[PDB]
Amino acid sequence: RMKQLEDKVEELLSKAYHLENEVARLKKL
Amino acid sequence: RMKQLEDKVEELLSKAYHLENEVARLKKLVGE
Amino acid sequence: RMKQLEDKVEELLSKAYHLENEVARLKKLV
Repeated sequence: RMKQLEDKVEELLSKAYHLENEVARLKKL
Repeated sequence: RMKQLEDKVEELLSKAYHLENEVARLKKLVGE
Repeated sequence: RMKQLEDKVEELLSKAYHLENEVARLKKLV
């Protein structure tokens, strides 16, 4: 469970950074 | 595009909430 | 819509960073 948790948290962070830049690119439009 | 990103942020927020519940549970377990 | 979306994304990133810190603390405890 600890291994899965660390993996899911790191994936969530990378998805959050991706969405933040996608939102910034939309704000440009 | 706007609805796509609104949908994504609600999906990620839900995953974030459930991970916080899991963290809470494991913190309890390792401290008892 | 944009400002509510931005607000949610910031919320999300603050939660992901909080979870990252909590996972590191638990990993040291374990």
